[PDB]
Amino acid sequence: VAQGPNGRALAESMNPDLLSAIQQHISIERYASVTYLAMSIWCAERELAGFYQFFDGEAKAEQSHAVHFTQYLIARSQSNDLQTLDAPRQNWDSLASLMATAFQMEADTTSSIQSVYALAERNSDTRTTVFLDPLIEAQIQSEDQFAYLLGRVKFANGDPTALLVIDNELRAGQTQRG
Amino acid sequence: VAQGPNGRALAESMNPDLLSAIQQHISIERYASVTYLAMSIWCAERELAGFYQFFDGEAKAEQSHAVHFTQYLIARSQSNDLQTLDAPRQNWDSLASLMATAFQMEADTTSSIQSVYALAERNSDTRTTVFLDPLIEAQIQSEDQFAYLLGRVKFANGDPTALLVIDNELRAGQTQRG
Amino acid sequence: VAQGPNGRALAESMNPDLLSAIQQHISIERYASVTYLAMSIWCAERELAGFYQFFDGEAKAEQSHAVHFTQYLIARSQSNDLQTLDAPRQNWDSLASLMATAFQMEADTTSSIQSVYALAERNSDTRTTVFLDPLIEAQIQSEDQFAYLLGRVKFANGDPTALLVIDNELRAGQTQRG
Amino acid sequence: VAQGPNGRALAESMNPDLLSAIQQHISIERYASVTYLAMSIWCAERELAGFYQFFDGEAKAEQSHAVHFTQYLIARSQSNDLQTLDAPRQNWDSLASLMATAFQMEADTTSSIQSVYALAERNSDTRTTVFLDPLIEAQIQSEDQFAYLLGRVKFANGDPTALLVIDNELRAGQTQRG
Ligand SMILES: [Cl-]
Ligand SMILES: [Cl-]
Ligand SMILES: [Cl-]
Ligand SMILES: [Cl-]
Ligand code: NA
Ligand code: NA
Ligand code: NA
Ligand code: NA
Ligand code: NA
Ligand code: NA
Ligand code: NA
Ligand code: NA
Repeated sequence: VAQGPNGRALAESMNPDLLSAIQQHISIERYASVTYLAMSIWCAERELAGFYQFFDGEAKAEQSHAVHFTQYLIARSQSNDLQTLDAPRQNWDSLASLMATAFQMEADTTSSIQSVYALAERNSDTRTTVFLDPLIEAQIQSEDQFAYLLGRVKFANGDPTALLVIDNELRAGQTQRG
Repeated sequence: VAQGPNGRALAESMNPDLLSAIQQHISIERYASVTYLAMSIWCAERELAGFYQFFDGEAKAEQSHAVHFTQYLIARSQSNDLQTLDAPRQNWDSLASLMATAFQMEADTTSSIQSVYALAERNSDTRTTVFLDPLIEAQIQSEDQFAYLLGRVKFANGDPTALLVIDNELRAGQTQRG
Repeated sequence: VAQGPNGRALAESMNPDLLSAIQQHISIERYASVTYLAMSIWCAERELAGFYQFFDGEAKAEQSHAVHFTQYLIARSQSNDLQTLDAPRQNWDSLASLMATAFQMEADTTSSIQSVYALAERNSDTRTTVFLDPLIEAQIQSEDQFAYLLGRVKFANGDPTALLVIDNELRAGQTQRG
Repeated sequence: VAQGPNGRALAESMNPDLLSAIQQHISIERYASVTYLAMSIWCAERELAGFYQFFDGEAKAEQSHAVHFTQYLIARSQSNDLQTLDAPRQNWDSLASLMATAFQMEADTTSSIQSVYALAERNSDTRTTVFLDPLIEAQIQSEDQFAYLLGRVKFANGDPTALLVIDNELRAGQTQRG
């Protein structure tokens, strides 16, 4: 029985390029987390309490997603490498602009997973593609959700009354098409 | 065992300037109470039932805060001096104007507590600073709440539909960012 | 009514040096969070499942403490500034060494709060000292807890059997003197 | 409607090399089952009751996994071919040695699934890759579990006291990092 790079018994070696890609993806999700925190703060500063609560929950969820990846590296007997985290964007001219950045961030998170997925396919790492499959499924749902929230905010067309209605929807947990 | 100015056994004498400041602060909170009553009446006159219910509750709460201070003077064996109460402001041109006065009143209530706090610090009255600490904490929460209500009303920008939505939030007890 | 730097109604202006200190302290707690995450990973890599679970919970708690501070700045109508986050330490020669770093991190977190506290005292910001008081209380409890865990691990003197016993204590939630 | 090799209606023909690989994999899991039975006996002979209970359960689980594969061949209208089963290994010099064989067996079971998976990919048999995906996921979890048990036993470094503690963990069902 061989020992893996993190010292645990090694079921199968992992290509170092794939390992680097997973460590980088963990940073992408940690950065999404602090971005959603920044977005929750921006909404709280404008009394958009429902949007604040929504993004506060998204920040915690994104952090949990990042930790899920750290656990996979542990399970594969690979080293983790927690990286420097850039400061998030913190200023937006409107809720519609913020929601566009949020949608883009979710899509970019999926693109990162897709990049890791293609690398695992090139390396015939079926543990990793299997591990990623449900995370891609979750990303489909999150993209659908964030397209819904962005589209609904854009429909409001900057009207405060409509944005207050949507804010209350979010406070109630009405955050998807259902 | 010495007797305090109100006749009870005296644990520690209080500086007369600090006593005067506490008696004056009791008047500040009694005045906030009747101001919130006046604000509840103004809202009821315009069918803003949720704002009316909110300010009716705030008036009762502010009175309770004033009585809490009268109990502290009793506990310190100091005399109370319930003072003449000015008539409140009763006319506003808009809900946004009323909410600005409400926020100012809360901030001014905190400033009064801060004034008493600094006097107790100068007199090394640690009973009084300890007594005031949780009241300052409550003031932080109330300032955050009234900034939320004022900011949300200003976001409405005088639109009746948005103000009706916010009114219903208040009727439901949705009065903070949460 | 004046508007604060984050745009909300302003109850009382805050000294920019104190604001900078609070923003820096938020970074200190975010850094403690990712450090505890790194520590949980190190323990998981060595099958110390109870220590892994403990530090995983501490990472989430420290993040919550950081967000509590962001909410205070919102309440004071001050801007948040979420900063770049350094990479955590990730390598230790022993559990005793890791636990010493953990204790040091908790003590350093308290020192940061103490620094902010003294600045607020110099600026007579009683809202901020009142806000910090319960956080200092929590820090006392955490220092007592981490001295307990470090002391118990040092008592084990590197014996695997004793460290396995302590690991199981932590898995069961037995993490304090009680 | 065509009839498959086992006589049932045939949804889609299967490549004979892939069929042979699945039949061989069923033997691999049946062999893992009797190996875990042998391991449970070895532990019972040394009064390691928790390890005995653990491996007794693993033997039954591995058999269930093998039968799950026989059901898939039935569903694909393919013939099963239950093969001669070699005698398991039955002697180990230590618990650490046994646990290393156990980890190796789990990793080798995954390698067999990976071999079948690559053959299905080469034959564009998407039913089979979909069928195998959750089994690979389970293998990730089992490899993580057996690395945990092996690593914890190695940490004990042959000390009876530590091995008795771990034995009791296993009796209680504490068999993973959690
Ligand atoms: Cl907008
Ligand atoms: Cl208005
Ligand atoms: Cl140690
Ligand atoms: Cl051994
Ligand atoms: Na990387
Ligand atoms: Na795939
Ligand atoms: Na007076
Ligand atoms: Na004090
Ligand atoms: Na700073
Ligand atoms: Na103080
Ligand atoms: Na075969
Ligand atoms: Na596939």
